[PDB]
Amino acid sequence: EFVLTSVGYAVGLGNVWRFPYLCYRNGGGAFMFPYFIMLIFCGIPLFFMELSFGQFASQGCLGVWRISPMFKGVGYGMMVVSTYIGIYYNVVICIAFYYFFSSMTHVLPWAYCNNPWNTHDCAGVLDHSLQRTSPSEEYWRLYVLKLSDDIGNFGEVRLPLLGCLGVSWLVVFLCLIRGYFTATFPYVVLTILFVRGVTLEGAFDGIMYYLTPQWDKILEAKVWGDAASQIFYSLGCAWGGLITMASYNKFHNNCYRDSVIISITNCATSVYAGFVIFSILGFMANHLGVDVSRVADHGPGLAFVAYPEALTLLPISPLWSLLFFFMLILLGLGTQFCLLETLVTAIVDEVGNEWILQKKTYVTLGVAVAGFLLGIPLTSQAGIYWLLLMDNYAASFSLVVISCIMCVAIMYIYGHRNYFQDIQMMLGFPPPLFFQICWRFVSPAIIFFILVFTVIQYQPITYNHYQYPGWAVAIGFLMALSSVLCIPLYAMFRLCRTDGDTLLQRLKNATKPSRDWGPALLEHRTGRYA
Ligand SMILES: C[C@@H](Oc1ccc(S(C)(=O)=O)cc1C(=O)N1C[C@@H]2C[C@]2(c2cc(C(F)(F)F)on2)C1)C(F)(F)F
Ligand SMILES: CC(C)CCC[C@@H](C)[C@H]1CC[C@H]2[C@@H]3CC=C4C[C@@H](O)CC[C@]4(C)[C@H]3CC[C@]12C
Ligand SMILES: CC(C)CCC[C@@H](C)[C@H]1CC[C@H]2[C@@H]3CC=C4C[C@@H](O)CC[C@]4(C)[C@H]3CC[C@]12C
Ligand SMILES: CC(C)CCC[C@@H](C)[C@H]1CC[C@H]2[C@@H]3CC=C4C[C@@H](O)CC[C@]4(C)[C@H]3CC[C@]12C
Ligand SMILES: [Cl-]
Ligand code: NA
Ligand code: NA
Repeated sequence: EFVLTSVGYAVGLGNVWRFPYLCYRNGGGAFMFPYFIMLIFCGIPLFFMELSFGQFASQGCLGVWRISPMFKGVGYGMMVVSTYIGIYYNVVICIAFYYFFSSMTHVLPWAYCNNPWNTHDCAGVLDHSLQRTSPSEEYWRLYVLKLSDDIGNFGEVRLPLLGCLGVSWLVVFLCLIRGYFTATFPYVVLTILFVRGVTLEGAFDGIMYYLTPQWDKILEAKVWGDAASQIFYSLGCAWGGLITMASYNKFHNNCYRDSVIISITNCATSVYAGFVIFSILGFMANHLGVDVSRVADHGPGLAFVAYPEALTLLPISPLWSLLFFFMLILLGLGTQFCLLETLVTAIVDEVGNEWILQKKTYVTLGVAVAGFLLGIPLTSQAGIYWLLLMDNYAASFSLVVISCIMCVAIMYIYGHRNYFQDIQMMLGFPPPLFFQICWRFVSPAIIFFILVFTVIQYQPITYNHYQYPGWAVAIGFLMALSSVLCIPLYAMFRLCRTDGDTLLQRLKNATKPSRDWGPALLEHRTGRYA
């Protein structure tokens, strides 16, 4: 609450790197209305539910499911999703390392078109064919990446990217064993890049495209599904680490205010970063003689094309570039540290024995080595196709499905009356009537309708937006299904060893709360728990 809401909880790579390119891909102004609609009704209530559920019983992601032991497969589905994110999230950081190390010059290498790697259609604003190209993304596409023409063309492994990835993983690991620039500063740099960028010629045309709604695309379930993914990704829902660090709070803590403040601050930061990004696109379209809708590419590297071009127009550009990329590195490292600490704690707690928890260093070393080896294919000539595949399939809508299943399990299996009496124990008042309504009828129905209309409107041979081959779509579907299949598969395991009779009483004996469910203190087990 105005202390940690700005040093973190709102600022990260999910606000300055993912939201701009998702918004640009999905239309720009046609993405804003579903974004706000699904923020108000479909993820402010769920953030509060997750925080209260974590804080009530002081348990992590696994072990909080004593409310209904049969549904423990929801906890394992968040570790599978977090494992996918933890692999490719540290490849975005190693790209920031590459730009940070390449800014230690007297002229920025992406400022002119006289470099040996530039084509004949380069066009800059400092110092023929069709569709003239800015110098900023030729550096990203022909020098940094050396992109190939297909996902099946592996090519050669890029040595500088591999070195930066190794450095990033070593830095992350060295802090797990032993252990300004947060709040204010991430906003000062953004304000500097925003004041310089609304004065340019053509910036207004990129702002109107960013805000003007398009009413012909509100009947598509794809846009609504993509808007739901970003809300849950940035807020941290269904990651698993939100419950773990909510369990350290005091019993009589006001998590309602914290949830509201954090949600609003995160939304404001995302929108402000979008304002910063979309002003540059208008200027690029103006001086390149193209339209704003087609000036750039709908890939995950929009932030590495627009941001370095803005820094080139500022006085003493290298000094600003160094600070910007150092800030990006720190922002990524904080989230990576949080995620890996949560994952290691969850792993050690489940396996816990006498040998384990005394060798926690070796588990941390094994996790870091395993995660470094899986990122090697993402540093080759076809590494951006794999990064886009794991960002659109592995963790896009599985988070929404898992959160919806958790909400349905808490309200309709445990009971809404019991949970409403539980919240009143922590706070002094019952939950607001708006939150009670947007917990039993609104959010589940909205998510259900989006999911149902996604598969009915499917099979157009068009929702495959990047023209991936046949096997890539199958691999993506396997990645997306490996996290939501942990929910029915664990239930089958639990139901095959629960003492009982034919499957009418075994269902009832497995969904009952455990004997040790409730507040985790003797002085707070008052009422229905004494
Ligand atoms: C829950 C995940 O956290 C984040 C998820 C996304 C972003 S993003 C897309 O905006 O870059 C930032 C954080 C993040 O770093 N957070 C730090 C701290 C866990 C988080 C948090 C903790 C709480 C609290 F209020 F419960 F304390 O509120 N937010 C969010 C995880 F912990 F697993 F990493
Ligand atoms: C041990 C876990 C935690 C992380 C692993 C860190 C190791 C594997 C890292 C640390 C620094 C890294 C090296 C740093 C620099 C280079 C130079 C580059 O031209 C080839 C890759 C290479 C040689 C990296 C390969 C892997 C490396 C040795
Ligand atoms: C088994 C029950 C409990 C859950 C339902 C699983 C199915 C129906 C859901 C869960 C996650 C969903 C997928 C998540 C992400 C994407 C990426 C998008 O580009 C195409 C649709 C696709 C592939 C979704 C289609 C349907 C999906 C596979
Ligand atoms: C596959 C993913 C999306 C999970 C699907 C579960 C959700 C979306 C479904 C399955 C069971 C359904 C609920 C079953 C019972 C009720 C009670 C009724 O008074 C209001 C509707 C409501 C609340 C339904 C709404 C949608 C629902 C919650
Ligand atoms: Cl966001
Ligand atoms: Na957050
Ligand atoms: Na952060």
